[PDB]
Amino acid sequence: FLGEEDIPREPRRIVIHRGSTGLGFNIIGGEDGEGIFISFALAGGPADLSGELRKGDQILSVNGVDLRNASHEQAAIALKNAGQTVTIIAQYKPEEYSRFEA
Repeated sequence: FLGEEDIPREPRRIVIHRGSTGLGFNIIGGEDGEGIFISFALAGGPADLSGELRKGDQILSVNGVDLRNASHEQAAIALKNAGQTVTIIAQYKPEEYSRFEA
């Protein structure tokens, strides 16, 4: 899509239960959707058990709509109206999320 570089872990859509009950997981971002990524997983949640998503992973798109430039709250809007299932793309990005945790 762009070129050849580090980070072999390619993006993949993870299956999650009805977003309505997707509270187990959290979302963190900045302004003007500078970069929204997964915050942390809560054990017992639907996305935690059904999905293998964890802290550090980056979100590219949800249920279709891309959240690459979606604000912090803007992302929640997509998850809220997720429905029965929301396809979220995950990709190894410890440095990207590391920006938040300092």
